[PDB]
Amino acid sequence: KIQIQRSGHLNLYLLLDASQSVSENDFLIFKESASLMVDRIFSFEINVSVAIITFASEPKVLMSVLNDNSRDMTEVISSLENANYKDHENGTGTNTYAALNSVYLMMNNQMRLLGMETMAWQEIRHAIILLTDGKSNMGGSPKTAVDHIREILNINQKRNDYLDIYAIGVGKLDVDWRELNELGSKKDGERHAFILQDTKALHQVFEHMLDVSKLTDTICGVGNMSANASDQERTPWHVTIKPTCRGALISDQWVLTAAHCFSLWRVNVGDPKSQWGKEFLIEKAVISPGFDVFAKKNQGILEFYGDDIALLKLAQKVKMSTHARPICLPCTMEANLALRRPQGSTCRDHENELLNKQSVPAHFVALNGSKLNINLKMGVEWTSCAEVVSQEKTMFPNLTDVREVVTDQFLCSGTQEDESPCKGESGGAVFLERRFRFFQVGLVSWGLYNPCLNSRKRAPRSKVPPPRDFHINLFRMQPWLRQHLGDVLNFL
Ligand SMILES: *[C@@H]1O[C@H](CO)[C@@H](O[C@@H]2O[C@H](CO)[C@@H](O)[C@H](O)[C@H]2NC(C)=O)[C@H](O[C@@H]2O[C@H](CO)[C@@H](O)[C@H](O)[C@H]2NC(C)=O)[C@H]1NC(C)=O
Ligand SMILES: *[C@@H]1O[C@H](CO)[C@@H](O[C@@H]2O[C@H](CO)[C@@H](O[C@@H]3O[C@H](CO)[C@@H](O)[C@H](O)[C@H]3NC(C)=O)[C@H](O)[C@H]2NC(C)=O)[C@H](O)[C@H]1NC(C)=O
Ligand SMILES: *[C@@H]1O[C@H](CO)[C@@H](O)[C@H](O)[C@H]1NC(C)=O
Ligand SMILES: *[C@@H]1O[C@H](CO)[C@@H](O)[C@H](O)[C@H]1NC(C)=O
Repeated sequence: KIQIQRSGHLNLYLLLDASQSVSENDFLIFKESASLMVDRIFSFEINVSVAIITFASEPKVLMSVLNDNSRDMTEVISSLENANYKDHENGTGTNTYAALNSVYLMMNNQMRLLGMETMAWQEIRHAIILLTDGKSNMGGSPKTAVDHIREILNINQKRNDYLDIYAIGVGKLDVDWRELNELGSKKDGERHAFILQDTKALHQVFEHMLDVSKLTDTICGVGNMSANASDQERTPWHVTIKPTCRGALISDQWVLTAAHCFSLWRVNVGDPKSQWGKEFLIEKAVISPGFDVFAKKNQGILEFYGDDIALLKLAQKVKMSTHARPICLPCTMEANLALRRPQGSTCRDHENELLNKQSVPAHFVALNGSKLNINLKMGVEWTSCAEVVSQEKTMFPNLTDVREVVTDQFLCSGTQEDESPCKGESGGAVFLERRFRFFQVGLVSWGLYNPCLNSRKRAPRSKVPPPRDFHINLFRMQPWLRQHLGDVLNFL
């Protein structure tokens, strides 16, 4: 596997077959796949260098781990996007040996400049990925280059982890499966050779080529994008609150949730040992003191969710893992770096960054742990989304203005095909995904139809009022968030 961890350095070598057996179209699906792996590899904030080599009769180095810019993702993506298939128009053979001996020489060059004795050289782990139909036809057996590489890297039983070779045939084209399989590493328990139909199938496979198990620092908003990973792996900030409500780990001790959900309190966090999770006690609970559901009741608004926000300090720290991680909060320095945004960004800038469109795809997690889909409505579409509460005359018998219930404190979704949260889904993250990282923009507070009242009913199209969903917007809650968390999290 390609290991995602804080110790050491990762050199990733991306080898793109531009031989005569591949069209400029095959070649573009290689570039598209390599691009994705780069963006995914740069999502974890680890020390990584990317080499980019296209190859046919001979190898062409577009980017080298010896160059500083190989640690810079913009330089990498651009070195990659300036790859022309036609640069190999004069030697269209498939010389796999020479492509790998190209990586061998880069490694020899690097060891030379660093010194084979230094930790600079020796802590580097190396992953080669060839994107090819695998039909070598010149240059000799690539095994000669793989063995030179195993030798310079002093790969022994104790150093198996320092080298992975992948051979991946991605797209329409006819693939030699024996060449691929003979290319990739031979490690017990894992595959290094794949035949995949598009870049979407690469996305999923790439998730399982990564080993993130020893990534246990507090990095926020990191998750599993595999359809085959568990629900918790996909959303590890997600916690269960038994006062049922949901919540989100925002740190290694603190959990964000809804006030309306509230010694006997339990919080179930993710745990890699069990789908069952792990139970924690609360040490301290901070409930916004503006929250009071019946505050407008005597005046005809029978439930009011203004300031529906609460924080839980767990009684012990969570150990971070594939199953327990904070989500990123906007307006923190950590969110800033995950978004790759300029350093002096403001909270207004994060809001613009994350919620710029009039309809923003977002998610909340189901009772069963499934990730469900919503579209957050912004600007003039926020008004129309929110308007429908005038249909709801039992809860809101005396509503003069929409804003007496749906204030500026709420996000709005639940229109058209959106899912709608259920009652026990309250307090959980309303989140989104951007550059493979996860940001909490709101928390489930209330709405007009409860689908669960595993199984969700869809409202009848004739039901009044229609489903509609209102989430406490975290960009509206910064004073209170800062007041309780200024020493817990690093606010812009
Ligand atoms: C129906 O809702 C409206 C809108 O909030 C209420 O009237 C508002 O009340 C506030 C004071 O609480 C006042 O400053 C506003 O001018 C007024 N808005 C408008 C546009 O009318 C109603 O509140 C009740 O009605 C009278 C008439 O305003 C108030 O004097 C009174 O405080 C209040 N009634 C009581 C004793 O609760 C509200 N109607 C009902 C039946 O609650
Ligand atoms: C998305 O989730 C996948 C499903 O969990 C992850 O793939 C899992 O990765 C684990 C760590 O690499 C493997 O763990 C085991 O750990 C030991 C280490 O010493 C190995 O030897 C074991 O052989 C290995 N497991 C066993 C007992 O077979 C999991 O096997 C592996 N599972 C699958 C289905 O591939 C992905 O890493 C994850 N992706 C991301 C990006 O987080
Ligand atoms: C291939 O050969 C011709 C003739 O020598 C040359 O003009 C052309 O630019 C070459 N193409 C590449 C990619 O070098
Ligand atoms: C969880 O619920 C979703 C949405 O209702 C559903 O489609 C999914 O299959 C459910 N999962 C299980 C475990 O059946």
